[PDB]
Amino acid sequence: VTASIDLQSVSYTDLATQLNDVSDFGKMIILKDNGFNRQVHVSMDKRTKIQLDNENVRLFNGRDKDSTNFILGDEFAVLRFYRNGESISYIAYKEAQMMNEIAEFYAAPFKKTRAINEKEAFECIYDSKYPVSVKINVDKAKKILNLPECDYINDYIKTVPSEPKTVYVICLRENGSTVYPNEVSAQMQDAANSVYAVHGLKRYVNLHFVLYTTEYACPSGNADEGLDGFTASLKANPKAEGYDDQIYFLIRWGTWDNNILGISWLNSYNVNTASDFKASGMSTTQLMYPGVMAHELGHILGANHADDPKDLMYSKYTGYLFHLSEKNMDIIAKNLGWEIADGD
Amino acid sequence: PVTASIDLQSVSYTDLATQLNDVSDFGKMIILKDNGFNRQVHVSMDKRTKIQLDNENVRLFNGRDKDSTNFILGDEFAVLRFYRNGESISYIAYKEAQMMNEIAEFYAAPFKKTRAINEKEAFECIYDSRTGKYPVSVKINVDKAKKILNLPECDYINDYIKTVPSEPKTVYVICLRENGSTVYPNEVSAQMQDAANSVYAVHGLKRYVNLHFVLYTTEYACPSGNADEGLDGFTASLKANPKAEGYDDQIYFLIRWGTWDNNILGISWLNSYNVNTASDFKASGMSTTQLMYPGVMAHELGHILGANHADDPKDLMYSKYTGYLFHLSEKNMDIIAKNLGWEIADGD
Ligand SMILES: COc1cc(=O)n(C)c2c(OC[C@@H](O)C(C)(C)O)cccc12
Ligand SMILES: COc1cc(=O)n(C)c2c(OC[C@@H](O)C(C)(C)O)cccc12
Ligand code: PRO
Ligand code: PRO
Ligand SMILES: [Cl-]
Ligand SMILES: [Cl-]
Ligand SMILES: [Cl-]
Ligand SMILES: [Zn+2]
Ligand SMILES: [Zn+2]
Repeated sequence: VTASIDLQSVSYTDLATQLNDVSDFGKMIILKDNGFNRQVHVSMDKRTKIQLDNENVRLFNGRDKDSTNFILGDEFAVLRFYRNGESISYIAYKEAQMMNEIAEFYAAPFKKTRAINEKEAFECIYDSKYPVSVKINVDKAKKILNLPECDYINDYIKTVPSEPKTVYVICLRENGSTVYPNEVSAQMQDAANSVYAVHGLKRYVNLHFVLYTTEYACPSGNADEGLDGFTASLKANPKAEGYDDQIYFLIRWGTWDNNILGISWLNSYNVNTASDFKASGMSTTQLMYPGVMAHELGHILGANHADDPKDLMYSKYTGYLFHLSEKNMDIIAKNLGWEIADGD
Repeated sequence: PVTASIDLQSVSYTDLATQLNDVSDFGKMIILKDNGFNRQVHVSMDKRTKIQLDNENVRLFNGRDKDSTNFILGDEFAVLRFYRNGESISYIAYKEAQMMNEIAEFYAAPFKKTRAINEKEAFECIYDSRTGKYPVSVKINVDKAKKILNLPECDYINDYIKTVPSEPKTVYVICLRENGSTVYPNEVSAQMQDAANSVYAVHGLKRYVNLHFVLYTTEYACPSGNADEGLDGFTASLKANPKAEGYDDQIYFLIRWGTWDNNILGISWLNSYNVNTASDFKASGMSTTQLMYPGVMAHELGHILGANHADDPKDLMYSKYTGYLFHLSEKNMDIIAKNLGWEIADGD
């Protein structure tokens, strides 16, 4: 009997038991949903490392055709897959108090209004009572909640190895900000996978995300002023001494003035010349805006805004998570040590 | 390029986690330093063994054979254990201040009655270099600690009851915290690591098996202090447990902190696990997990895999408890490896 996950009752223990059994060779897992099943071949993601306040977070992938990824920490697990182009997440926290808190947090925006189609956008999942997970379709949720259109308008400021190079992405929880591990990890996973999908870049780089708290807080709602202050705080921080050549993000749950989702120094990271904390940006981590860190990481690696409305780098926020621009893909890969003669 | 280092005069959980979390597929050089001590170790992730303790993921790390160094890393704790001049030294660091304080008090308590003059070489609370008030880790030299403490002689006398693949076979080692028992994650994981490494060191057995340890609580408690009666009841509790249905072919340990009557450290069903015939929860045993008796789970796992008591006093399978963690008996090594699918023609 093939291993399975029942999406009508999926808990943290269910996801952890299955994902912890994934060996080097991968594992078939059936996702079961109202009598319809999806067989996914799950593998450990060996390219990316993540710590959130030193808590280890592991990533898992399906095959490209499976359009499925997982996240696993000691405290939470995530299953994220697509249906009719929409992003559906199952988020399960291990501790009952935290699972109850998370369920209330995600349910609260929907309680203000009373949608007739609320369950397809948001649903508390119970064991076959307190919730064991939540199901959120962020595309459907954004249509019900009628959120202000947060975009990427002026979200940037201008200024073959045998072993991939490790590049740390040092994320710093802004002073006074509260972020949720499932949300931060999802941004990190989408950011890393947007890079590996380009020109076989896992041969050149392995991204290592870490999360700490910083004393820095943006002095205003302005993203440009905030990024200026953030990069200045890194240069003056004794804790960052010796790491001026890594990538940095100031993260928060919310957004900046003019519904700016994030901002970064354009074309500020190159594997040979990285220095002076230039490769820095800021990003929201809220669930309803997947791919913001990926978009900002794209700018740091040199990607400009793209003309295809399905591109991660489109000037408007779309929810698409991959680079489609060949010009951007070449710029990003060249900044990470790739050359055309190396192929994909 | 400055080699990474661990300062054993101030080593904390954060120190060990940041170093071990930086270990890639290719390994990492780390210098262990202390007053009058240095060791350059090439650290690698242990990809053979998986561990969850109540679903908390625990990762193992190895040095080269000549480094005599291993590490354990969980979200809540980290361990560095190395051998120096024939003695086993562990640095145990818990992330949370409350738990680190509790752990430091727990390890210090046996020494507070026997106030030895040479206490620091056996046990020491380690503090941070800039502040320290509360300990960031504890150093325990088990061999020196056993000479200071008047511990009763705990042994293995009658601790056994006589009842190449391309991908290694996964074998779960399902450990169950006995009802009413309190165990510490650094202690349980050290027993698991030593047990797994005693198997892989024999006939290149990582080609045949990858051990996956899990820890849960059981409602079972031994009805008395008798290890034989305890093991009988434990194997019976597995056969009657609905949670274990479908897993009768895995390996099981009932674990506790303490020992059984007659200072018995553990017990197991001899020659009860074979990769082709494993069934009926036969591959089961019991093991202490206390820090001062490293290798008990390894010794009991040896018996489950068919190893008999060996005559070399340096063998893991010697009938007396020694603290040695490897099989030396060629007869035992062949029995264990054959029970895991190995054949002489396969080589090492
Ligand atoms: C507020 O900034 C930081 C806060 C903080 O706590 N730390 C530790 C920082 C930091 O350390 C990462 C470092 O240990 C590596 C990359 C080796 O894993 C580097 C840069 C910044 C910080
Ligand atoms: C008290 O015994 C048990 C308690 C308990 O909670 N569980 C889950 C047990 C169990 O499951 C292991 C299982 O999830 C696998 C091997 C897939 O990882 C097997 C055998 C026993 C137990
Ligand atoms: O995953 C589990 O088993 C529990 C159920 C609710 C909260 N977490
Ligand atoms: O459903 C849709 O159209 C959007 C586009 C990308 C993510 N989902
Ligand atoms: Cl929300
Ligand atoms: Cl800071
Ligand atoms: Cl039970
Ligand atoms: Zn942009
Ligand atoms: Zn024995």
